[PDB]
Amino acid sequence: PQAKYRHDYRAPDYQITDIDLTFDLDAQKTVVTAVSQAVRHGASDAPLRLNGEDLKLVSVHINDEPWTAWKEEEGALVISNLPERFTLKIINEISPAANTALEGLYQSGDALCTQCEAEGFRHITYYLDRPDVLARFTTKIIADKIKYPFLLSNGNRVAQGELENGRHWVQWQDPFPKPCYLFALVAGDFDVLRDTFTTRSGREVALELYVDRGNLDRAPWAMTSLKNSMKWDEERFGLEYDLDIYMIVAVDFFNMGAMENKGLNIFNSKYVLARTDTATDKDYLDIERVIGHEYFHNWTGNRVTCRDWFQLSLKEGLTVFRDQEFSSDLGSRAVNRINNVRTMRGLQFAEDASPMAHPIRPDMVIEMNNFYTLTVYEKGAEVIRMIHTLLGEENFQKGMQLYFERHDGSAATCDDFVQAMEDASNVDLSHFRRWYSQSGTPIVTVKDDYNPETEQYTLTISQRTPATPDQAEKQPLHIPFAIELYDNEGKVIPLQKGGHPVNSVLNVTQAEQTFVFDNVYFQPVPALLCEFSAPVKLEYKWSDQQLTFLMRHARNDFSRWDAAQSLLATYIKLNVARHQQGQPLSLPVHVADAFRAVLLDEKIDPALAAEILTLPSVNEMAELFDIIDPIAIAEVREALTRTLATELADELLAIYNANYQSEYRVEHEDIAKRTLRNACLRFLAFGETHLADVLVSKQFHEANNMTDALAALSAAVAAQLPCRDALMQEYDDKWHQNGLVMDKWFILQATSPAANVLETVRGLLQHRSFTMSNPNRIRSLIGAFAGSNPAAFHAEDGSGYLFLVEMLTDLNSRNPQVASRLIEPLIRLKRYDAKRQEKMRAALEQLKGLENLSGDLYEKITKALA
Ligand code: NA
Ligand code: NA
Ligand code: NA
Ligand code: NA
Ligand code: NA
Ligand code: NA
Ligand code: NA
Ligand code: NA
Ligand code: NA
Ligand code: NA
Ligand code: NA
Ligand code: NA
Ligand code: NA
Ligand code: NA
Ligand code: NA
Ligand SMILES: [Zn+2]
Repeated sequence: PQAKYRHDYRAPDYQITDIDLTFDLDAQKTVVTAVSQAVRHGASDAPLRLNGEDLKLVSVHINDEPWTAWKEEEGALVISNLPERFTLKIINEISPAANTALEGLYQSGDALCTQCEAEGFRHITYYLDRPDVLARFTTKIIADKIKYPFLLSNGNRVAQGELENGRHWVQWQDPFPKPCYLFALVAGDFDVLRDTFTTRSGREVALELYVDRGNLDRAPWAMTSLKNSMKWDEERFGLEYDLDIYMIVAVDFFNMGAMENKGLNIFNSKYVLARTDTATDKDYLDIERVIGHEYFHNWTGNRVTCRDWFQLSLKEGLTVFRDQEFSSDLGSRAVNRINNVRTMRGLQFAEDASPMAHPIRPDMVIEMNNFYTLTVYEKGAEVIRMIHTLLGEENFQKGMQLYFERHDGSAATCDDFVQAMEDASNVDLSHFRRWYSQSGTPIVTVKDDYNPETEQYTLTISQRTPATPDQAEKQPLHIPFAIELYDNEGKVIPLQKGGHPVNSVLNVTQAEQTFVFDNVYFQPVPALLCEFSAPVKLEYKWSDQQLTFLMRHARNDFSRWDAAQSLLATYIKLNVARHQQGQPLSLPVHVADAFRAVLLDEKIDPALAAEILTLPSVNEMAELFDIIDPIAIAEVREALTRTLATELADELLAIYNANYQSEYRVEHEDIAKRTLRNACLRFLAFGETHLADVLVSKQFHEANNMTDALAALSAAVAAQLPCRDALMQEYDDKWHQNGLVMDKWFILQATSPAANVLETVRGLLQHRSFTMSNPNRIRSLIGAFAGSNPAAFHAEDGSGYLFLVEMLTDLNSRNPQVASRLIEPLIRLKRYDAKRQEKMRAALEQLKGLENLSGDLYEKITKALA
């Protein structure tokens, strides 16, 4: 399988302007008729090269003439000797029931549905399956009326009819030209939640949520969030919906989270279905996020699309930015920012230090489905946020306006977006563009000097990015470096120099530079990289007292949290080294006291307190180290939890009790209180056994919502409490018929600290609620084990790697996209000790030799074994 390269982009030899599709739908054999209106733009002698995968070609006509000048080749139909303008008619067959990869047209339970992004439409017919070919679609669907009473495609219904033998048909038209990755089709029997939204200018939009029969009780929150999304996009970005109907279909079998197909979004059920006894607060807020995200794509992705797939972050970074801004505006901005930073530093930084490292705009791709990444998405969004930091809101919105004015109705590039922002704002982004081309995480080193004779404070700031396996050359970036300086009372020191104010966003553009601030009348405590102003590692020699001071005084809630993270990092590192020497946890009394103070501070937002009291995950901990010791990390996380639980026992119980809420509401103040209460419960679970068991068991049994029930259950597992097995059985017996709810339980089993976790996980391959055919179940049991229990995955006997190999041997053939997600923990081998590397390498070599190795896995394995 051959790499493709961004620098090889060339405009297509042929365009398609209009396509009329007919589907004679059947699970075993679907017949597709595609009539495309084509226009030659290249040389007269160039053939039309269509993409196609696993299609049974029935016929090829050009202007209704059966065509002889064609040939099928690997992945392609190559059609020669064409006129400059013509009608192409292709008839082909496909088999949805055989489609275990869930790409193209496939079966989800009894429904038929599609996934076309990135390159799935070529599994449906022979086409120009590239996103700079935009065509007006019309779609006729013919099927059995009893099995498929709802026949859905993009746009509006233009025709309908009934046929002999129990078949019927519906034809759809979408006026907006689209790339084929935005085509969708759905056929099935659903319950439908129907509502309306009226846009600011008065356009009435029919809203329709399709869910499996019996799931209407779980639909209203996703509908609410849809309307919230539409209102917010009007208020914040001035964007309205552009069609007459907005359809969302929730399907149980889905690889990609959710999908923005124009007017017909298809969602994994996990990001639609919620009710208070099935879904947690985090599920609610994830529904909200993802509903918003797909909606936001209507403009940032659909009305302006991608010229080629190397521009994926043009839509994904921008739309993740939008979903964050939506969440943050409606909910707690500090909690959203904190959690997005946790993702960046724990999960994305790890990718940027891996063999799969790439810039947000990749240069080389073998399988484009491998590049729906933390980098393209989350780092993409940090890059858009840097633009927002550099420009400010008003100028950033001016750039959005210019981007749409220039590019509405077209496929554009990352560079086009940057140019719009630059031209609308007058801010120079020439240097800033390097963020699109350079991979790896920059390291920003800061040293300071206070000169009491001159009352000047000097920051000396250096940057470097280490080489990555994909790029040997690195250069300095344009790093927006936000600061704030605090005097000894906790008040902000005005930034100025030579009599003029200095912006608090420093432009760190060189390998090394100094910034001098005048009229600094007290030695400052600095808050550095405020609100994570650039996606960088920060190296500053903090004293503990500077950090506890920020925890008390910093103006932005994020900075209080970040200071606590910096304070904890020192002691996480200390204690991992101690663990490797067989020594127990050591923690200064003054560090425990800082967290006691957070517990007892009445003035702190409980949302913020909860996050300060949520320890970094094992993934976030790993990124503090060059060589990861996953057992030490897991054991130190536990020991730290236990030490704090002992030292803060009375305070934790008092705050736990103070935040009791008898009514359950999905409201942000209530969510905040519950997150704080359940943060205290995590530590309390690690108190004296008798107290902890009673407290946890009682919360599980008295809970009136799944947030509280799951928090108790998770604490029974994490602390190995006496009540654990009984509560886990109770949950299984109550919820085994509900896969989304059982996913939470598979995750707890997979992440259990119990010594026999792998045996349990293997046994759960036969569980009544588990199936290898469902990506959510795979993710929740197998994925959670490999990715979220690195201590067990990395068991010294190598048993974790052997288990993953067996699962991957199945999934390579069944569903390569899911396989490729799951291999990620194995490709991190160079971060581990030599003996682990040797076992991981042996595992990778075994997979390398699989018969019919997927391109998806090939790309990752070859990078890892290099
Ligand atoms: Na047409
Ligand atoms: Na072919
Ligand atoms: Na076109
Ligand atoms: Na899109
Ligand atoms: Na807010
Ligand atoms: Na491919
Ligand atoms: Na593929
Ligand atoms: Na410029
Ligand atoms: Na200093
Ligand atoms: Na200092
Ligand atoms: Na430091
Ligand atoms: Na990590
Ligand atoms: Na301990
Ligand atoms: Na099963
Ligand atoms: Na991991
Ligand atoms: Zn997206």
